[PDB]
Amino acid sequence: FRIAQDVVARENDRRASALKEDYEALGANLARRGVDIEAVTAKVEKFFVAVPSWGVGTGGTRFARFPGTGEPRGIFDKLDDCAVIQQLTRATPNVSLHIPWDKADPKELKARGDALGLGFDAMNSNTFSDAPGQAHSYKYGSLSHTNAATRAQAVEHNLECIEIGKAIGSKALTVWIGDGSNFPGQSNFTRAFERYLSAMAEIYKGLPDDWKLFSEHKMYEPAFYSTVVQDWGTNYLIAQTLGPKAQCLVDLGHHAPNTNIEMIVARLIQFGKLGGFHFNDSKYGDDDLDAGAIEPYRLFLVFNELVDAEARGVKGFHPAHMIDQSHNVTDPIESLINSANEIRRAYAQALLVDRAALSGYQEDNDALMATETLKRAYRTDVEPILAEARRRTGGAVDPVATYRASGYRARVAAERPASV
Amino acid sequence: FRIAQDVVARENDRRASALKEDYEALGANLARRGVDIEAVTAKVEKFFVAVPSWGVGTGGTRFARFPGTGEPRGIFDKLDDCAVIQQLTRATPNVSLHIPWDKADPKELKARGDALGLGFDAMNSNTFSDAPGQAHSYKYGSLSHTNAATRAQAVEHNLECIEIGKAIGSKALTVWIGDGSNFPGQSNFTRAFERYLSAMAEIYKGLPDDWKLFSEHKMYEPAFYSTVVQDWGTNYLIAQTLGPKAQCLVDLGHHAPNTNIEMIVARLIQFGKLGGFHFNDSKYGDDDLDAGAIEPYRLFLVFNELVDAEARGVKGFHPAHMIDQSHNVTDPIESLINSANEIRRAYAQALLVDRAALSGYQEDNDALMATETLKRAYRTDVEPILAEARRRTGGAVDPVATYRASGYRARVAAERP
Amino acid sequence: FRIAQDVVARENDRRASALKEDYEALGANLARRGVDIEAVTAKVEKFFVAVPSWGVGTGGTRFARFPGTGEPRGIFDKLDDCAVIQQLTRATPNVSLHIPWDKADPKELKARGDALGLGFDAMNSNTFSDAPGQAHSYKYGSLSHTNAATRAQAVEHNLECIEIGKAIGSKALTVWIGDGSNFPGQSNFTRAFERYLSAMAEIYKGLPDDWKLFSEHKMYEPAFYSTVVQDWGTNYLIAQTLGPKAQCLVDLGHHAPNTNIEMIVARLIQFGKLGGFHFNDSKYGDDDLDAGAIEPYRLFLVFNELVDAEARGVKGFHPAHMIDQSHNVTDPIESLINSANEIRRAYAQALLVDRAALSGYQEDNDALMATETLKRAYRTDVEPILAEARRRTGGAVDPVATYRASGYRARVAAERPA
Amino acid sequence: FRIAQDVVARENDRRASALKEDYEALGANLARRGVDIEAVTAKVEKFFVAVPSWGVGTGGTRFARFPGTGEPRGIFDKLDDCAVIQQLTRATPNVSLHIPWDKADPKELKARGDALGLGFDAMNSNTFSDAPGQAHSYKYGSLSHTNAATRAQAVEHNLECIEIGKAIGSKALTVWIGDGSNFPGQSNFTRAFERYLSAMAEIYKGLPDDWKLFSEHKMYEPAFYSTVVQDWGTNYLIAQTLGPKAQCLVDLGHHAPNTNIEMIVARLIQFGKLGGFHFNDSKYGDDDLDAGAIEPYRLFLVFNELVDAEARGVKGFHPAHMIDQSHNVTDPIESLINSANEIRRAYAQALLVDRAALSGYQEDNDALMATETLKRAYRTDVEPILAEARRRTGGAVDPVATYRASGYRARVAAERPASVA
Ligand SMILES: [Co+2]
Ligand SMILES: [Co+2]
Ligand SMILES: [Co+2]
Ligand SMILES: [Co+2]
Ligand SMILES: [Co+2]
Ligand SMILES: [Co+2]
Ligand SMILES: [Co+2]
Ligand SMILES: [Co+2]
Repeated sequence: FRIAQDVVARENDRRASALKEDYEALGANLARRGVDIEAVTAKVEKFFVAVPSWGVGTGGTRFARFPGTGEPRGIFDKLDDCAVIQQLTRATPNVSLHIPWDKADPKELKARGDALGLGFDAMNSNTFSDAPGQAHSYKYGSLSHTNAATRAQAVEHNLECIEIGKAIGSKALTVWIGDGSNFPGQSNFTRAFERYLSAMAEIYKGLPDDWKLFSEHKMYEPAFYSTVVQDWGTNYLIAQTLGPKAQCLVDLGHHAPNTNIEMIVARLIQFGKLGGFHFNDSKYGDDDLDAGAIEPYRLFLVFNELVDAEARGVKGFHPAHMIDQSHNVTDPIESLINSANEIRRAYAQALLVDRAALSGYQEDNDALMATETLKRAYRTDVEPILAEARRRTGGAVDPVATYRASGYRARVAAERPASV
Repeated sequence: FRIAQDVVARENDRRASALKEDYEALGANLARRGVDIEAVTAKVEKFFVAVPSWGVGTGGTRFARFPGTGEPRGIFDKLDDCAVIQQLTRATPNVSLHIPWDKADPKELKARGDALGLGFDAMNSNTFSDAPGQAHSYKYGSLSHTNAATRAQAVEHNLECIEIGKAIGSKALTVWIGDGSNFPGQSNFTRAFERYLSAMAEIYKGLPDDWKLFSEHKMYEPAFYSTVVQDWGTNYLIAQTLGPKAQCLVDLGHHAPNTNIEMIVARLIQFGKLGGFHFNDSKYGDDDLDAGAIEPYRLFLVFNELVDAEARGVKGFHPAHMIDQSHNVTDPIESLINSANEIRRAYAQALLVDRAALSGYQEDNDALMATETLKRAYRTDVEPILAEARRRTGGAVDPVATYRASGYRARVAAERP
Repeated sequence: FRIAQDVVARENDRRASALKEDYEALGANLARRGVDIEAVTAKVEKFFVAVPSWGVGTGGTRFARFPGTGEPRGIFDKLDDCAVIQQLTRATPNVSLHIPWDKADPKELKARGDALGLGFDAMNSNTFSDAPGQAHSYKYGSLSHTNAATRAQAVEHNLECIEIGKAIGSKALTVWIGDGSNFPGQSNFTRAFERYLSAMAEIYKGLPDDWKLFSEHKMYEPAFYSTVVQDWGTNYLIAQTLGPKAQCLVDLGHHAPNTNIEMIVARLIQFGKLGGFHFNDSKYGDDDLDAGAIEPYRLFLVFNELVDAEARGVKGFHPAHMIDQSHNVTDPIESLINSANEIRRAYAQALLVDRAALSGYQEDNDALMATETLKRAYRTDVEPILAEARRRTGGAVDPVATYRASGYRARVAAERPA
Repeated sequence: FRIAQDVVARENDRRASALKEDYEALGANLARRGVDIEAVTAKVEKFFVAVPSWGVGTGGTRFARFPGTGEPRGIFDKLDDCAVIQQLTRATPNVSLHIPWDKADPKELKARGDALGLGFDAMNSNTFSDAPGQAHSYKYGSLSHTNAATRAQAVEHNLECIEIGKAIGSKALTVWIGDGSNFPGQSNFTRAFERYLSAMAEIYKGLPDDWKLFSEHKMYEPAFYSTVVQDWGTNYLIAQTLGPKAQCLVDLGHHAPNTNIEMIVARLIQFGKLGGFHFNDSKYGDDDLDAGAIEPYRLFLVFNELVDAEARGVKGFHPAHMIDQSHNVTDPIESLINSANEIRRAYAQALLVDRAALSGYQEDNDALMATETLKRAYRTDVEPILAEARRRTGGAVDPVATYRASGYRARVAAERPASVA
């Protein structure tokens, strides 16, 4: 146990009385509304989101990186930190690895995961940066590079990711690349996309029968003029071209200003190409901030579309959700904990929406009551539900407060030497 | 009473039991947080926001307008409908008039106002459209038009708005114009602004000493290349140049994409030039949608700055808040009702912020706990306080439900073409 | 001759000398560049773009409309005005009609266009506004409205547009609706889209073998929260679903801030769904400003994709281009004239691009020389070519000057109601 | 000379003929327009823009940095590369230094500059990153940090930049900081700004009589929720508050999407607070791309405002312009060369605007002709002027071509060790 059980128990006991009061009060309010609080809690305690191994370390910008104390040394230190997030929130049982950053003997990775009670989610390839001893640079691209040798090298790396994933229990490969141009004319849009499609087709060949290949669109950065996989439209063309095993990943902060993101989610679902959603928040661009910290209502609206899919009876809809954030000014462990909480928060709220009433207001074009129907769900403070779900599953009523009480950061700070 | 008191009473009793349960539960939860729910309710029942006379009728776009039934025929019908908003929400006791749309015997206006239990907020001039018999067109601008005669006409119009305002009890004049250009080179940025400043100086000269002159910035529309009063920066220069009685109005949907609007509010407050906030919500441009319907957190963050100004003890801070929305696909009255409700919702939540805790987390640079401190307030469902505040002041526990149960829309539908 | 031939001739001879100088100098410069100026001029004079019948009237905003003098009373006055643009620029041979605004006797329309030297392009349906006596309001939608009867009414209207078009020579129907929602929850995104697809399928069935059905995306307005056909992504799904005769229209001002519009053009072409491009310019949203008045380089880059498509030999690629603008502060005829010119300006510069050189820098990943290769074409002032092309084809060397010299505005102003 | 004179001479001669043809053709067309080409060229050859010392090294993003060959290490390597840009374009005689990156003995800096034919422009402080051994971290801010000792350290560092600048001929300190917040509530907007203003007042006290203090606004990055000096409105408030010696810097890519930047430029000039403009181009955010590579017309429109002010010499108008870009996928030297060219290009075209005619169309509200008046100047291919200006001043007719013909990049690559072969 990364966090002492007695600490968790002690902090839970200290907040038990208030939780009892808030939960029962909420339960009665929900009951008056025709909702069984126990049914919501039961689903909430089963909602999981993958944590990125690269998120437990402090992030930075091109201007600077301000590391905190006890930064994880390698993938093993990262898994140990991810274990804390899962133990306290019980909402992140799976970790998403990034190759070559997390490269290590698959058997050891698996053994560490099992010992910590962590599983492994989608593998993530890396052809947006150069590794040492690399025959060809990705400066001008990878899978869509003009040079065939460079594209084949990118393909082999991705195939390697699949091999590592197969050995640790992963069932998917996420592909996000920086491929694009910074100047008009630098790239022939169409030829670059044709090259990308051919490369991906190669990667697709290496997928096991029960694996998925996820392509992730991004409007810009690292490319500042054009990006090959720039939006969901190109993303759809990709998945539809590759085949049944290919789907699209929607990363919240990867869209143009004012984009109606929840609509994109609904569209991809309608055409069965929503592989998953990558959570984070933003105000300006791909800020990679804590989910829900900037626009909590938008996060709720995305979940409303995810829950409606279930309500409409969409078949075989098992999206792979993951958090993809960069924590530049907070303890990474604490930010991921509260971000996972916000994600469960919005999910619980989407579960509260009176779909019956909603359908009636949509049918009658009663816009005001339709929006108020969503608001009645969203305005509901579901924290007691999230808290109780944690208590029941061995987690903490107040994750961050328990984390701080355990003095975990100080402990790892003393165990881990800062880089020189 | 636009709405029968017996209907109000009925629709309140029907929900009183549930409200009592919710209010008490919240009272206990707030007590555990060291907050007296009674103190919050007392503040909420006193929070008012002006309603735009022109928002009570159905709005439309350049593509089309789809009026509903019982549309107001003029200012008097508009006041009648505004009276419904005030009676049920008790959060909009003052109406903001727009001239010449609402031109009418000032004495008559005041009469109906008093009768309906309404007052008049800031006056709104209109030099972004031409009126009947108007000598010069405002097609190429008004207060900053290249033609002197046009500018003088614009100035005179604003002065007339002041005269009408003084007669009905208004204490401020709001000036928003579309002045700008649609092509590069069309206007000379600096000269157009110089002309605007001089005209506003004339208007300012005709201001009573207990009056204020509000200028309102907008990034674009109707001008699609440049706008004289395009942002708060230009707006500040305007207020600073004109004088102590001149301040800046901040309309939520009037800023560039991703603008940090709450920061703009803070800046203006710090330099004492925040005349008021024009509430509404948006996703794309100046959508003029129901407040909080798109980004309720942003609305709360704006109120966080408003409430912090008080906690910081800022003096003389008494901003003139007003709703400025267009209701294209809903009953204007219901939208205004829920919007005014949302504005009080954000205010109440802001009142819940533990300032001491927040202050400590900011000084120590504990970003996570600092943001969590705001969320603890924001995540609180203050609806019970809003409903109770209304109930205690003669309003409806559920305004829209009561509005619909009264059949008011059907009634005016019969009385109007 | 809507504009006296003596004026045109006079205004041309008055500038003919300077033009020969500029044209001969440019011809020399291009020659030093291995470019035959005559080849460029021959292509330019053949480039056309449809003009919107509703474009010759003064537009406005939700705040106000300031009409000028001599405002057209209807389609016939509009056609008389469109004839002016075509006579002087020789770049707008066809006019795009909008129903019910231009509803009239097909024979009348055709006879007039033939007499004015104008043809008829894509038809435009209108279910984003209510007409007198209309049985069902489009307030909450049309082709995607929740009410079956309302959708049927919208479908019937579109089919009626096809009938009108068949009688006047049109070969395409363009569908742009305001369908969407202003509030979260008001609409169920998927169900609305399904309804839309089903209605469009009914319209598709009524298409002649040689007709095309164009769907046009728009991020927002009149809908301020969500729009059924919000972007090219949804638009592609529509075109692919409907069939071979269904394609996508890209209107420049209809995208999110900072969107790379030229890429959307390349993507739709790659998959054979680029029905056409609707020209205009913008800085904030769907401003509908004169083409190239805000970002002429972007206009150029859009044409770079169009020209590259031809150069690569893309099969069956014949976009249905049209101008879609709102003129709120200028004489509508003059803006359309210069907009059409701005379009040909960008087209001509795109033609000057050394494709082999660009291709080489692209393969070598020489980003600097690649962008410079485009700039060498873009920086070139091709005004002489545009001017010469107009002169040789019966147009005006300086269109707007000739237009103002003819005193046409004052004329129609005296013949039309205030 | 970084580049051999014989190479410059040879490459100029190779293009001399075509240039004469185009220049004469343009001078003729301009003559017919009532414009004397010589009057333009004369001003163009005198238009300079400072080059950032950090601009000659390959840039990167948070995801990666892909260095090219012969990367300059240290300020001396950088000045050597900046010297190339000046020799070939003659538009970048001064270099802007960044402390602590370019920290070195002033006497040696001055000497190396004089030797290369380079002068020194505005000094640039750095409190948006941490230096080794630094007492206080700038993680949560610098000049506006809640910790007093941290602000003091920030202030002392800026004062140190002023001292270095005084020793090498600089007359200004440019201050761009990352100070802001990533989460609502993290910072108290007003208090942070009050702390910032108080700290800047201290720096202001250390300014010589003939020095200027430039503050630079940026909408976001590194801060992703709020930034203390977020826009020109806040920036104006800073300058006005600080005093006559404080002005504002406008960096093209530091504004919200669709912002009308040329208007901001006009407003600052009107109120005498436009300290300078930092050139680069962008499409999505602060992309720091090559000037004019994305929106050349916007660049011209900014210069239309500058040229107008320049003609009618306005009180307080003496801009300290500088290029501030990141070259992630091109030879930094080549990009800076073509960027400086674009800057002069817009300047030249703005110089061709018929102000009398423009003023007329503006007074009559003839929007169509007003915009066309601007376009007639913008559409003019002024390359002949730019190239003739360079040729007359010891530069190269085609700068990049000459740079490539010289083999300079290959030359420095053999002199400077890369990280790997
Ligand atoms: Co992601
Ligand atoms: Co990202
Ligand atoms: Co307003
Ligand atoms: Co507005
Ligand atoms: Co449009
Ligand atoms: Co269009
Ligand atoms: Co800068
Ligand atoms: Co920057």
